[PDB]
Amino acid sequence: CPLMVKVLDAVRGSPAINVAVHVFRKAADDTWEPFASGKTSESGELHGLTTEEEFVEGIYKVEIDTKSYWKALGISPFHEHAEVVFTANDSGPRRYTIAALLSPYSYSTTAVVTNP
Amino acid sequence: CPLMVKVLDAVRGSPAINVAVHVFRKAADDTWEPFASGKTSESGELHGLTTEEEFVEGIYKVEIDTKSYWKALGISPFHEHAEVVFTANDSGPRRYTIAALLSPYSYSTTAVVTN
Amino acid sequence: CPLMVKVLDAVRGSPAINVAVHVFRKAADDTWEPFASGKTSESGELHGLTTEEEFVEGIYKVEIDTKSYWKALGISPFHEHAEVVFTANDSGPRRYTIAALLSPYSYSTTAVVTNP
Amino acid sequence: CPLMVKVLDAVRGSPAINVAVHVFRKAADDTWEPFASGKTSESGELHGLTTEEEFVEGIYKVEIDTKSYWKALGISPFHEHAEVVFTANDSGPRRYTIAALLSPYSYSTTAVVTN
Ligand SMILES: O=c1cc(-c2ccc(O)cc2)oc2cc(O)cc(O)c12
Ligand SMILES: O=c1cc(-c2ccc(O)cc2)oc2cc(O)cc(O)c12
Repeated sequence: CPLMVKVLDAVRGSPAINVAVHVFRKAADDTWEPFASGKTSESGELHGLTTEEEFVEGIYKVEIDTKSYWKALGISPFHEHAEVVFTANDSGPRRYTIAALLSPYSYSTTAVVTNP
Repeated sequence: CPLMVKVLDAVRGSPAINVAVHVFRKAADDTWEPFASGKTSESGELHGLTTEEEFVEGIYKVEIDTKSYWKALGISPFHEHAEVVFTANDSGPRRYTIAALLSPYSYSTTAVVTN
Repeated sequence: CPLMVKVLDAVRGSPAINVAVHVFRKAADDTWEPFASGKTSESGELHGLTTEEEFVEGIYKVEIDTKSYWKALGISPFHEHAEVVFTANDSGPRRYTIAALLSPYSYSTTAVVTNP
Repeated sequence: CPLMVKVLDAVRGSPAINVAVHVFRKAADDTWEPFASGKTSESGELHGLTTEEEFVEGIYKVEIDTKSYWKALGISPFHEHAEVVFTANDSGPRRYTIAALLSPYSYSTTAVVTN
């Protein structure tokens, strides 16, 4: 699959499990349209969001619901969510891994982009 | 200075200078409305965005134009920008520093909330 | 395997390939003794460093040769290496993933620690 | 101030205060020898470690006692410490800030090298 999301908890040193993830694609009229969504699994990974056919060129937004994650663990975090916005498939189809590393007052995001 | 933004460059090991920063506040119709903006100085810092009277509780977005920065350096970037979204709450501490550390395919952001 | 190392390049958005990794274990006399070593593969991962039998409790050091990596890419980086030092297996055997995310003047390291 | 260390806490969103920091210089027999040390202030900063005359080219280690910090907060940490090792070179810029951002199972360190 062309798009995968992986989330890690920097406080517990574990995958961040059951984290909600919403993906949007920028429409011709410049609005964000719902593209796909899901929950991270026991391994902190979210697979199967889309397909090579559906994941065309465009600007995508991946919004990770970090706030609900921390609140379920009893922590009141700083951020409302982590939001990753990028142009995809601009030089042909690629595989994208979006990784986020979460702490209550900080997060980091990296993309690993490989060929098919 | 209730809100300061600081940007660092992980490739060159330097302040990220002349980086455009826009700040928005969530309006009651769920739309982002522009609030403040500027460009980081030679020290990679952006001071004077707002004041204590203006910076009321609310949900705020800080959008950092990382793509233009990397473009000025001739390095292909992954992200369109870095967007930091948070609720400002009064009972907590009085000053917010939003720090971001930039790489072409990665960024990290941290809030340092004091006083 | 109980210990795995994963290295990512934050400039190219790719796994960091052929990165040298040296693992040491603190001896009774407080010196660092050579424990294991290897190179990251095409996926930026290094598997097979040790075994459940050999990976006993102790203080371990994982030294990642980031400087040779950047220099081979034409970059003169800040750090000599990235060095991760931790107590392992103190409450029984665990699986450790040591991940490092590399930029020329910055790096981050995280541990994902799971049960067998 | 040729060398400054700054430490931030990613769990609390605050300067990491009272954190012990030791600095070593590689000696010709490959051994680390103590050079300077201190504890971070209320702003999470450690100033005055060395001087321009003393801080000659060499290989240096900055060891940050992150484990004691997390222990004082009652949070189980993964690392024994954070160890930042670098070559100081004169032709480059004149001032080094070693910044570290701490979480219990993760840290990041960046060098900001200016003037
Ligand atoms: O030099 C600084 C570095 C950082 C920083 C920014 C991002 C990181 O991942 C780690 C540290 O934050 C800061 C926050 C401040 O309020 C002031 C700083 O100098 C810094
Ligand atoms: O792609 C990955 C990226 C990371 C990672 C490493 C460092 C960061 O600051 C953020 C994410 O950890 C990982 C850990 C794994 O076990 C597997 C991964 O693919 C990743």
